[PDB]
Amino acid sequence: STAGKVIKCKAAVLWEEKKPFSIEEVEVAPPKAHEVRIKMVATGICRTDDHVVSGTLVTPLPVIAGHEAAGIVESIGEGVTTVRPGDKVIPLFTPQCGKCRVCKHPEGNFCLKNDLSMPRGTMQDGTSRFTCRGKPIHHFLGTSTFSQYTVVDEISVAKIDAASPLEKVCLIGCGFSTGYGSAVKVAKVTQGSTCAVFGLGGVGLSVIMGCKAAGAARIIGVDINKDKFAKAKEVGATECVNPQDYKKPIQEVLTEMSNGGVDFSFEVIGRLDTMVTALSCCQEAYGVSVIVGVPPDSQNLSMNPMLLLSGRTWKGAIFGGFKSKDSVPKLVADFMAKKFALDPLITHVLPFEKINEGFDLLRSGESIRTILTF
Amino acid sequence: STAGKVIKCKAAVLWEEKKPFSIEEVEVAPPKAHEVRIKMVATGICRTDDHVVSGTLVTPLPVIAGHEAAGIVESIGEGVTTVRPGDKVIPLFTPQCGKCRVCKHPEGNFCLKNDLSMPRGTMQDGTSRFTCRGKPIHHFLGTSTFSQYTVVDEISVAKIDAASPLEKVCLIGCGFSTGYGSAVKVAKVTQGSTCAVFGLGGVGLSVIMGCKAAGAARIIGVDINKDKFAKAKEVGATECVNPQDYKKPIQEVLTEMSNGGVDFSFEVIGRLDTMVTALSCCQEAYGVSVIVGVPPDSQNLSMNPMLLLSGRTWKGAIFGGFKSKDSVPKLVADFMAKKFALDPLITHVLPFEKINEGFDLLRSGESIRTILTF
Ligand SMILES: NC(=O)c1ccc[n+]([C@@H]2O[C@H](COP(=O)([O-])OP(=O)([O-])OC[C@H]3O[C@@H](n4cnc5c(N)[nH+]cnc54)[C@H](O)[C@@H]3O)[C@@H](O)[C@H]2O)c1
Ligand SMILES: NC(=O)c1ccc[n+]([C@@H]2O[C@H](COP(=O)([O-])OP(=O)([O-])OC[C@H]3O[C@@H](n4cnc5c(N)[nH+]cnc54)[C@H](O)[C@@H]3O)[C@@H](O)[C@H]2O)c1
Ligand SMILES: [Zn+2]
Ligand SMILES: [Zn+2]
Ligand SMILES: [Zn+2]
Ligand SMILES: [Zn+2]
Repeated sequence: STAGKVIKCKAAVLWEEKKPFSIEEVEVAPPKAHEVRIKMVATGICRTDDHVVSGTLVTPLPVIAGHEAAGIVESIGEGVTTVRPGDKVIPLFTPQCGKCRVCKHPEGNFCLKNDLSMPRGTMQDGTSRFTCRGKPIHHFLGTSTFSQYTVVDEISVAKIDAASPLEKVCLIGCGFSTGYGSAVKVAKVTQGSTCAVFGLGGVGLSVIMGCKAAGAARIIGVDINKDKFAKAKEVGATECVNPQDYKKPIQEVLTEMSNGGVDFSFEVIGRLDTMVTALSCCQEAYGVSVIVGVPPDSQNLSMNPMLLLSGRTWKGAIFGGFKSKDSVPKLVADFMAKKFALDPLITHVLPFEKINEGFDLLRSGESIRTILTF
Repeated sequence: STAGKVIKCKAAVLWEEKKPFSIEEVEVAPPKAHEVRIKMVATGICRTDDHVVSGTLVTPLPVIAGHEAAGIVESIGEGVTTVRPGDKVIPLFTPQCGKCRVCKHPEGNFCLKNDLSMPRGTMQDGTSRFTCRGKPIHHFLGTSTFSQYTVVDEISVAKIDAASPLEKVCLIGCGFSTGYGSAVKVAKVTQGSTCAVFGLGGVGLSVIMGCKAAGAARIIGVDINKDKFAKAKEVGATECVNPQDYKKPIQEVLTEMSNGGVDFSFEVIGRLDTMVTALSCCQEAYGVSVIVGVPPDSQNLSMNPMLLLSGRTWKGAIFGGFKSKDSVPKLVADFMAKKFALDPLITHVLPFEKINEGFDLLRSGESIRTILTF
């Protein structure tokens, strides 16, 4: 009975940077051609959502953020062929249009239809499906999952297993897949290798999971918050180091510990300095460093290109290098077959109405992932 | 006989930066254990040798430079097993000790015994075999080929085909192998791809050769000296562009030409700005950029890490990624079997006594490789 009609529902609207979200009524338009309207079931709080609040990641405001989620299709627009009403789905913050040069490339995943490189905060057609207080509200990464209902382009949604536990598999929509893929797909961690992981939040823990799945012999976790170390060891870290404990720069410490540099390093924080440190700590001739963290808007790092000339490889990726629509359903199926665990990432559960408390938990350092239930 | 005796011979000594080489008599000590004394036959002038002169590459002075060469073994020290008097050899400016973690790694070539990272200007034992006017003279990269005779460590020499033309295959000691391997081994250029090569000197031409051998469909040469374009097209460039001809930055031009960025780019100059440009012009999701040029001493570049986060790979390499002692004899065998050409790189052939004139031809833009013959 809601098909083709505007839905009034609650969402978490961000009117201004550095302010709490406002939980209030919004109007959600019905889906246009090749659009899908989704009743959200669960959404995670990723640090990237906090970057919108802090102005680390610039996107137009006011906005409905959220990009790590799962829900159930309420209705489909004309021409949709890949999902149906009642299907469980994960919104894809990295689309997979299937048609652009990146989607056609065997190793590309950062589809040209993304809204991350130069955010406009719209649907693919350049418009918004959201109104609040009579004012248009921006989308975020084509997903806008901090709402009881959202509308996404068909290229930004994947159908998943009907028996999936949505309160767990929402993490496949960002943090798990990103970290795990950064290890297994992007870095291609090898059996017996030594890895260093900078940042032990939900994404860095997922990197550790992937490095352990790939057979690394040593996985060194690096965080300035020693409270993060116990869970990092639970999921595979062999040792953890806090840069604040040492007189020398941590790249020197890690080089010493690894008898000349690590095989694979990962920056999973979002700081320019730790991007350079993570590069430096990998072995100069054959090391690989992967940037995963989101940098502060418009800022440049400084580095000595001799770090690369000796043989290092430096790369980054979005969403763990996974082609999103192909990969998300497979990841869910693998989760259902117990090929990896998600519970270690989930430290807190809250109702959606307590979103601000969920952000407080992230900012205090206490949580990994809080899962919000609608 | 000269074996076991000091040899007095002619060499080109660099007494201070930014001055001509001094062509004069030096004394060359006999080889100690695990050392090899070589009568030089031909040596190329590589831009890296000019970097010593210009202070772009810091190494202890006074020095006998030269690292791209070929000669004939005059004598061997105790314990040498890999070459014998009379053998044709190429000195290896990147050693292959066979024992270090890099040598044992399948993809590493920048052996830890190298003298490039932290140049000492000596033999492996920390001493010099050269004196001039009563003063000790430094080695360069364990090779020092601007001399009628040199002494190298065994790990810094490879035996090559006895029928090799040394006046050509000396280029396998640096510029050919570096450029060719940077394409075929480090970048792993693919069939049908689009490449951009920044800098069309001897090394950049060799990159083009490798890109063509790997089956690239398009190879765009980039140089500010349009006189370099004809030879670049002869060896495989499909297009050449001069940044000075355009109102827009050349990364934008190249991105437009390639309908969204190139598959592979190469920086083969040694400038910070062109390293960043070359990275930027590769496709943001799956492009690869390789730094080959030697940067100016102690200078850092500035870049936006979103260039990497989207999916680019940035790497550099010494000597085309080739394990030097394994690879050099095979490259020479391949040359003998007509698998690649060296003549396109050779624009001038001068007696050794004309070393300064050879450097002037490089600096003026007029040469690719000058081969000096002893
Ligand atoms: N590339 C992608 O597709 C992608 C996906 C998801 C998240 N991200 C980014 O990845 C980063 C991590 O996200 P998350 O795991 O949700 O965040 P998080 O939970 O905030 O974890 C970051 C961790 O970094 C630690 N940290 C902060 N500063 C330092 C320091 N100087 N040295 C060492 N550790 C430090 C911090 O204590 C925390 O445990 C953020 O920048 C996200 O925006 C990127
Ligand atoms: N990585 C290695 O193992 C390795 C080996 C050999 C050479 N090198 C370095 O590679 C670089 C090239 O050596 P080479 O081919 O002998 O030098 P080269 O013959 O001087 O060629 C350099 C080319 O760059 C061109 N150039 C200069 N400035 C610009 C600019 N702003 N934009 C575009 N083109 C420009 C110039 O006109 C010339 O044709 C040097 O920095 C060497 O030191 C590195
Ligand atoms: Zn696409
Ligand atoms: Zn995220
Ligand atoms: Zn070695
Ligand atoms: Zn050279």
